[PDB]
Amino acid sequence: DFPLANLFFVPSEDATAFGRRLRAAAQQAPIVFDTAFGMPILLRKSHITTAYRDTATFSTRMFQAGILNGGLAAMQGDEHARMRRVYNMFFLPRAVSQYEERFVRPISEQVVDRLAGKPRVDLLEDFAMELPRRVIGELFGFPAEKLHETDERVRAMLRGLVRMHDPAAVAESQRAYGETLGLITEVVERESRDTSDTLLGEILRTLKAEHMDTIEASRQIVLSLILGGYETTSWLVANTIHALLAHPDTLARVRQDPSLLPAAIEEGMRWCPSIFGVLRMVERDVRLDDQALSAGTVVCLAGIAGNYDETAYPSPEVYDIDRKPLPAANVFGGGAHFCVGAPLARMEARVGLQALLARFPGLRAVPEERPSFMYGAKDSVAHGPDKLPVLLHH
Ligand code: HEM
Ligand SMILES: CC(=O)[C@H]1CC[C@H]2[C@@H]3CCC4=CC(=O)CC[C@]4(C)[C@H]3CC[C@]12C
Repeated sequence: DFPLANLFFVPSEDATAFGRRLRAAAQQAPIVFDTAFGMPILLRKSHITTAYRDTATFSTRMFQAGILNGGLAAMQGDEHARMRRVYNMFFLPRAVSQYEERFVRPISEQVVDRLAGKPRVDLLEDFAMELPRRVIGELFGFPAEKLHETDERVRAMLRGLVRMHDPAAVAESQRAYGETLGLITEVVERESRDTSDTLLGEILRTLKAEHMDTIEASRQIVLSLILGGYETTSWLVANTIHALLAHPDTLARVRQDPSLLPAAIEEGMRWCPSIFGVLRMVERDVRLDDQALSAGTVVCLAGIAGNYDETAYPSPEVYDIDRKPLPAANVFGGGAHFCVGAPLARMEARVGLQALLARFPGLRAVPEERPSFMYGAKDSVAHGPDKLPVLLHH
């Protein structure tokens, strides 16, 4: 029914190639069948907006088939709303700013410290991944190093959530989750005791108060903070750094005026998104204009296909932090499932980049070796760089 295409697993040293490829496809067809994901990809903005809104027709029930079953993302309707309110409490604005003061800022300074005394580093492994890892460590009360040991299992878990029709990816996802459950069980057990003094402890306490603290619910809260809070957040920071490093005049301006960091992050999400969109399951035969989707089909909403719509964002290939209005983020999903941790991720990007920019006025990309970009970078489910080598000193 749909044209076939390979939208995602395509390397380039041009960070805009991904955004431009999706926009190009959207001009050819509203829906394409991706040969690597093995599912229809919705590219048309009105179709995506409809899909996000009509949750009875476009559900997240595909997540009942894999490792997210039992967690928030797999829930629908009232069960979802009820668990969502619980999660919501911990990402309210005041809670976020409490995290910023009490640990994101000190951790950021510590991470930057470890970069001192070296002439060159890779800001991907040594910053973008380090900072979110240590934040989750703080929320768990467990050493960041412990999470670092899970990197490969974490990425294996995520790959199967996207390519959920691929038996090898799904099996490795399930197996990786099994190989991480000892860890997850240890963390849950510790912070579920009355002696817990961690944010995770407070969350488990809240689930307990609502009589929702089943083994699976508690494990899924930890799983989401790892998959989202650590791995997925890393790529947002990485892409924001690449955008600044690639545009040294904008980087200098941001260093001179760190109040611009929110605009740098948002434009970065338009210009170099780390995620394409979301998955939904079609619950009933539906037609979207001339396109028909059959009940039971799993689809991807590629909300980022509009990031490079020139009629919406002129000169879309230009990383312009001064755009008015600032682009609406498409990397957090939509509808009732819109990412609940996004406020934490956005704050970490700002607070970490501030600490970095202030400490190294000489910060610049190593002008030799260029980052290579693709969806699937480093075996992730992100579009991001393979490395971000910089020079820190003049
Ligand atoms: C740059 C960082 C992040 C990005 C781009 C991101 C992206 C996403 C996306 C695309 C979804 C699917 C939404 C949908 O189906 O509409 C999602 C959901 C979710 N994420 Fe985030 N994530 C990030 C960080 C985080 C963090 C830090 C946490 C935990 C603190 C988190 C926890 C969750 C949860 C629990 C869901 C399920 C929400 C629901 O179904 O209602 N994520 N995220
Ligand atoms: C529910 C949950 O833990 C969240 C936190 C991290 C999220 C994911 C983050 C990565 C992401 C990229 C996509 O394109 C599909 C949705 C996914 C695969 C998200 C699904 C749900 C996740 C796994």
